[PDB]
Amino acid sequence: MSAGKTVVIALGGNAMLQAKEKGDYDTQRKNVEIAASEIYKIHKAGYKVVLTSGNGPQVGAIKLQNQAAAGVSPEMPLHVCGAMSQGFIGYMMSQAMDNVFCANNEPANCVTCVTQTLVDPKDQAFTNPTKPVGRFYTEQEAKDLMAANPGKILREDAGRGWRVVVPSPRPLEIVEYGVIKTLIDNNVLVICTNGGGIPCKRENKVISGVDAVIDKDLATSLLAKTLNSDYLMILTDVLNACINYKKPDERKLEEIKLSEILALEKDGHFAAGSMGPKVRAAIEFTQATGKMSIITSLSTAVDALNGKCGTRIIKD
Amino acid sequence: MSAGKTVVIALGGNAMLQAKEKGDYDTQRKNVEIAASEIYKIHKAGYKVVLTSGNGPQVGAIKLQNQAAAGVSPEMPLHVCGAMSQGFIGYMMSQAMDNVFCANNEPANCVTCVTQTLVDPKDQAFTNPTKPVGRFYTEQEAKDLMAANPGKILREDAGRGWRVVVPSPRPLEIVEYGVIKTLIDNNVLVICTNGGGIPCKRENKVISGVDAVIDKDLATSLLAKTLNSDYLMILTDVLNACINYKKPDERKLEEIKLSEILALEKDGHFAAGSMGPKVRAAIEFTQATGKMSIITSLSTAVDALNGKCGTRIIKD
Repeated sequence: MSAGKTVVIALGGNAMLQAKEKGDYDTQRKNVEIAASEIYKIHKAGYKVVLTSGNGPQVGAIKLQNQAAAGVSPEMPLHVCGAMSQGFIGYMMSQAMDNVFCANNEPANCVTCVTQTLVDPKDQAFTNPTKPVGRFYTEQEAKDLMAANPGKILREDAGRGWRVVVPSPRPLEIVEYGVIKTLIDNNVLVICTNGGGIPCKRENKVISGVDAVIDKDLATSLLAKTLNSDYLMILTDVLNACINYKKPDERKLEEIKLSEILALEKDGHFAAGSMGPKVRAAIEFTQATGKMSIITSLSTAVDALNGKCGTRIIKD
Repeated sequence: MSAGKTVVIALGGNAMLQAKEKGDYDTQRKNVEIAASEIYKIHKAGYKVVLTSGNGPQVGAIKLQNQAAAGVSPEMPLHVCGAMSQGFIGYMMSQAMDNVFCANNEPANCVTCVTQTLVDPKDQAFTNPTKPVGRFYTEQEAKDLMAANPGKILREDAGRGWRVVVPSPRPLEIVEYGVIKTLIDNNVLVICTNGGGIPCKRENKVISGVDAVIDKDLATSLLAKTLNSDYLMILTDVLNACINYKKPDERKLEEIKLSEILALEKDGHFAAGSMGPKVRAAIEFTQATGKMSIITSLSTAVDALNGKCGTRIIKD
């Protein structure tokens, strides 16, 4: 609706996969219906919505299929695989999103937009692959897989297993920003930058895909500020940022000033952890716009917009 | 730009795969860049443009890939491969379009929208698969392939080749129509309906995918009609629509009235070849809207708009 503030919301892996679930279509779709239903409440509450997501498991699978079927069908580059994954994931989200609309007697206007993200060709990440993608292997399967493929390489995800990593450079620009803004201006629920957008580079007037996978969160933060949006939510499965998890003095984070959190991020309280970039993302945005950023669970998304829970970082 | 008439254009395979081309990314990319530079002329000429395409080779490849890797990663249903092919084609296209734009120092605003298309689960298409996707096999390979894979069907196609074949029900409803309009109203070069849109059904107010590949020409006609576009433009490599070619009495359709070409279709003149559904779709547009439809080669697209060539179907 013409009156609403804009919120840029970044769905996580759990919007598609639950802890160690299998990625058949029907599984992922059901979890996407679950998230749509929570997202709809925010739109019903009158906010304008931009929806992003990650694609770790999904892009990983596409790449796996491209390699497995290589002798029988030409194998696509990683960046092409991402494009396909946005097609997959975007379709699920918009279809689920349309279905809840219709269940609530609202006519559907929501689209997924294919999204390219510009990055730096000389990013350190292009000489040192950080980002986990696909499903988990085991050391034997993993430490082997550099047997036929020395160029491929896996890494510790602590207990759950061994995962392919790849360049994860800094998002510099959302190529489609202008069109996304135009859509929200018109009260369209936009789905975009799924998996952080197709990593690309631009030199001498030409854009072309690079093999990589960008950070969802940093990308979303990037978008939210270029959009100068009102809120940024990252939605995890942790209803909450915690200092000192597993501790007598575990302090759960709520509505925090920019001061403490930005300091805690050099008590390095989030360094090693799934929540590192999630914090930086939030800080980066609040820091840049003075607007509130939120980190909370899918379950409590509206609740956190109404100030009832979630970590919400606040301007100083 | 605000005052342009709207032309809805359907790219073919030539946009991506030539004869006897192998479907690696680099090959498709360069082809798409060819189409793009042509398409840009039209935009530059002041038209508002909606670009669509087929996905036959591409969805076919994605399907082949899902079958072949079914033991290494969950196989997706055909409609999901559809979504995936949109991700891929939309990416090549809008990245290509963005590059013509920039080479010409005009800042980009082009997007690709994931598109769903409603169809009837009770269509004859389903009982009887007839739409060719993927690559051509020799007649032997098809024999063998079919033995080895009972469910699968191949048919001779284009005179030279056997191909996997799928349901191709009528398109009834471009789900994201409202948004597509909004974007062109705001002068966005819009790419959507790639491969004819993701085949879905709606029962009890729930949209879900069906396993099929819609005719892109029929789908583009529907969208052009819903949009109340000024022109429907179908692209090919076939110069023109010719009745009896390499047959002394050859009659190559140019400008022509509805009722006239109407009754040739009644007389089975386009009974074979690719042109049957192209004319049918062109007829459907002009019958409903009275606006001109156009069947011509990529190379002569601007030429056609400028009333100087190609098969131009006209209302009586």
